[PDB]
Amino acid sequence: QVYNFSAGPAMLPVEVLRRAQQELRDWHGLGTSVMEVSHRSKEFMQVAEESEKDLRDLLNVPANYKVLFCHGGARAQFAAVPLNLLGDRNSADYVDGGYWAHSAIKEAQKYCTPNVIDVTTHDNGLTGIQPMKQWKLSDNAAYVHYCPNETIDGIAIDEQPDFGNKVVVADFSSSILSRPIDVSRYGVIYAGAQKNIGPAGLTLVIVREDLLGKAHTALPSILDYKILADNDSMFNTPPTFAWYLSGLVFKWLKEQGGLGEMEKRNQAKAELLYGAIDRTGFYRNDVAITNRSWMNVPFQMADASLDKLFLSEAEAQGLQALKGHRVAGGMRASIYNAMPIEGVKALTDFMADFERRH
Amino acid sequence: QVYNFSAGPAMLPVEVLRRAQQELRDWHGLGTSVMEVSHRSKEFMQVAEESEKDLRDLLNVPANYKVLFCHGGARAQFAAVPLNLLGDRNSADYVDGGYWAHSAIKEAQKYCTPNVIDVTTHDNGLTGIQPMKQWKLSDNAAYVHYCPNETIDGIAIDEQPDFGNKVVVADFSSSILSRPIDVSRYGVIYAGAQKNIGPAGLTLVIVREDLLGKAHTALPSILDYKILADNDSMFNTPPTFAWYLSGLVFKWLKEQGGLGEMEKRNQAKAELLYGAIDRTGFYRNDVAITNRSWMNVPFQMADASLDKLFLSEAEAQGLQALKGHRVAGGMRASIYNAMPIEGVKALTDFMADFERRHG
Ligand SMILES: *Cc1c(COP(=O)(O)O)cnc(C)c1O
Repeated sequence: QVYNFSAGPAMLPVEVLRRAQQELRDWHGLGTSVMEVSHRSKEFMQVAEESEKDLRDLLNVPANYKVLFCHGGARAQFAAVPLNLLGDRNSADYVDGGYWAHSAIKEAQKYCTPNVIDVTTHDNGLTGIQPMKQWKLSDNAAYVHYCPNETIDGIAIDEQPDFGNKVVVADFSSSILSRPIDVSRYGVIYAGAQKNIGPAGLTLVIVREDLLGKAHTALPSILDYKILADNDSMFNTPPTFAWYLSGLVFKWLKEQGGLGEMEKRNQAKAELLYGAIDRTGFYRNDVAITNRSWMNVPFQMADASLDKLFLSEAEAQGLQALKGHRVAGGMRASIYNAMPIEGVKALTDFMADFERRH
Repeated sequence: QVYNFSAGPAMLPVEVLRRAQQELRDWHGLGTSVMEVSHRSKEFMQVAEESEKDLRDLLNVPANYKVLFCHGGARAQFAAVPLNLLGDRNSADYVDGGYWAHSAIKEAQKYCTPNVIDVTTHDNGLTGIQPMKQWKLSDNAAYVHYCPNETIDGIAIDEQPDFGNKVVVADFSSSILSRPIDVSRYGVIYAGAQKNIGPAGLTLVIVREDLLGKAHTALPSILDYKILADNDSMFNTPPTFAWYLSGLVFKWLKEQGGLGEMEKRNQAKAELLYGAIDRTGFYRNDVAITNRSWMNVPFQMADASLDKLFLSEAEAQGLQALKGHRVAGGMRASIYNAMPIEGVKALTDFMADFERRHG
């Protein structure tokens, strides 16, 4: 039995993949794949509408937000955000609490002079994040940009933002759909599809409508929020298979009880794994408890000379893609929505009996 | 049997789809889909390298061109072309002979003041194109941009360019890999994958290496050819499944005998279908002989009030997605690489039966 702990692209719900396999060649009796049909067919149109509706229901998006499906991954959004949003102004506030937040800053430097606010705390060797209340924001920022779940670091910011009428932008790539969020606190939420949804080549953007209409002329059109909104995300040919699949994944999410039920399953999973790490000195995670990601769980061995053996023996027991980042070394288990608790139990059994042996 | 004449997204080769179906859930024995793994895995990196290599061999790409796999579709290249290539030049030459070449112009207006050369001819009701010899090009232009196959109009420019040290950019979306081309005559070739590869969500860009490094600062990194090239199209997460499938397409092309065999097959398929249109007054095509696309074949009926019955009866026989464009009405058959001659035959047999009835 195989479990795939890959950080992105990532496991898809087993049931979504089964259904997709089933209809790969004959979709809805048409004798063609979903992949070979026009995005303007009645049939694809339905997928496009059902999936927007299903997403609004799951996350409870208000009517004043546009729901866009975009080419280009989240790194496109690192450019598309400043281009759409800078408006008449000359910078925005960028909250820097890890790699991906840093990445966005580095692209922002093409379009502005980003005000880099470092938010990382280091109390007792543990790494955490400053409370929002003390973040040193500008009066003049076009917006405030932050990453609520840092996929490499295993650091989440769980608190909802309650800033002014400041425009908040959040890269939710690696934790979107993991629990409910209060969409109304946000200007833009974006997420590359390939992590906590699963399929690569699609990016989700959710945009408050009043923010449209101020995009810079240099912004290529396929990344213009207004243009996408005016064309129901079909200004050009969309990544249709990816969109159909994300639609399957929204269906599956509703079958499971929605994001209230995802929150419970995901807390249960994280507590299991973090528990297995914390019971013993043999493994270590050095993120502050309050800021621990449920989605991405990095960890190291007291004795790092065992990493390779740990990874090879895990893989032989079917536990795949657990290699950590170069900097930390050690391990990272990403345990997204698709990952059932039995997946995580298999990993922690394995961790236990690896410590027994060595 | 179903045959699917959709213009884009389009039919994939049947054998590619039977293979993908069989490994959808357990690829390579790993117990997982190719959709579910790192783009930085040895397994996916092997896919990436092989695909690039099979492409180079199929088209005979020379050593000094980069092969890039990109997000965004060809509409993204309408911006990515000017931003990558303008340098300190104010304008670029835009050859205009139809819809898709027109669309490139409007996007380029964001970045430059394009020089719009109207290249269409009109003789007898027959639409055609000026030979490249007489194209009124410009000396100060950053490059020349044209579309050798206009998907909606059914108009192709077969002539390979022979301009001097001018940089030629071409939108080969609807005919890349239909036949051999002399890649050395171009600066940039690009193509959305959804047609004559077939899989949507990936775009091909072939760029002469010396053209890299003049990118404007405003260009989003994911669209910067030099960045793509420096990172082998894995600057960000690629459309893994799409790229894989394209790779299957490349292998399939190789098993069929390469682009020289495609040319013969595609020739014979067009000849059959244009044969069915020409031999009777019931169907019509108003594109000059010399400019007739082999890939997209619009055509109308003498009596346009049969259109619905025709489309409807064709569908009942397994012939799908043949509706034309509304300016023209009538029909359009796209008959890309994946489509076998048998497919085109069922359409011409159908066309004959229908004319027999209602003619
Ligand atoms: C992976 C990741 C990105 C980059 O995603 P791409 O789709 O490869 O551009 C950005 N932000 C976060 C939090 C991520 O995990």
